[PDB]
Amino acid sequence: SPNGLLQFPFPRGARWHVGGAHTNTGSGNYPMSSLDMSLGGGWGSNQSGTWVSASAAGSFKRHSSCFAEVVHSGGWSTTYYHLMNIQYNTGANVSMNTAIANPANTQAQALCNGGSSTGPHEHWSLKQNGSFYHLNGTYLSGYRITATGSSYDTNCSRFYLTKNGQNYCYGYYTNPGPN
Ligand SMILES: [Cl-]
Ligand SMILES: [Zn+2]
Repeated sequence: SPNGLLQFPFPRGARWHVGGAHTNTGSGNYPMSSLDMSLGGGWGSNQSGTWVSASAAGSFKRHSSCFAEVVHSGGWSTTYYHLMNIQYNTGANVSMNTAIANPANTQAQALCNGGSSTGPHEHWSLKQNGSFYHLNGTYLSGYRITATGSSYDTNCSRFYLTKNGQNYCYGYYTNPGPN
């Protein structure tokens, strides 16, 4: 995703935790399409005010009660997994920063289509032409992503976000919007 196309998939102005890039399944080192993002709280916590947000405007796909996709321009799409309280149905037009769901606050709901999770979060992925895309060299909220390690690697020489020449390791990020 080129610089300016996508914002972080959480509210503009909010400050959420961003983990290391990983493949969709969490094993291997390619394509590292995915990032886990959360605000806080474990299983059972109140996530009803924690709003997973559309990375860009596009067309909504509600795959299940825990899994959504937004189809953007240019063959790009973003996907959002481990959800509850999805706010749109398939075919809806959503905007950049539209609140689309909460992170599922129970494991059974978070894993409604399989997988594993240690706690409430969104598993966000970038796709191009319907295939998982490798995040190295892509942009998110104006940060250039470097991802050259294995899944979930947070070593700050192999996973970091770069903006205005400064590198930033994994951790909490305030969402400025797409730039
Ligand atoms: Cl709708
Ligand atoms: Zn994940």
